Amino acid sequence: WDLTVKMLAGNEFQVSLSSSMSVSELKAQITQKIGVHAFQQRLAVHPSGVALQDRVPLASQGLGPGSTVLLVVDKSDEPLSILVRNNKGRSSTYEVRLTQTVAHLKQQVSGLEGVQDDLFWLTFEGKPLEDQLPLGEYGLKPLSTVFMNLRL
Ligand SMILES: [Os+4]
Repeated sequence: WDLTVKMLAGNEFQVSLSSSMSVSELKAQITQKIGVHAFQQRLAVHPSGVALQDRVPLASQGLGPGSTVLLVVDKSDEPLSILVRNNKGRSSTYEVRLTQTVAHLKQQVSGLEGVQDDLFWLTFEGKPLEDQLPLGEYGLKPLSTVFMNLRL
């Protein structure tokens, strides 16, 4: 549908939802417009003033065509240290930013483990990480442990 995104810091712009129309799709539109990552987006329904449900559909959330949502962007991109456990079980500390991509992390890991980046993939809390997405998308925190998986 046609949705208005009002910023407390900016002005406002429209967006269109074309499919199941979920919270993710919305953020994908925001990113399309201002280039800010999804995980850096803070959204609330206007004027109810309540944050959105990442699981609940926009429809059954008091949002539809002509509705307004409030957006505040998180700028900060301070480095933090995370752990990556290798095949043998040994973990190593990496200094990263939540805005860097999984692919970038892999390159770092690869360079440190002397293993071609294409011979393994990474996982966190059982779910694999996608090369094109930013680390912040998986809720990594200090000393979080990401696992290396050999494509053997
Ligand atoms: Os404004």
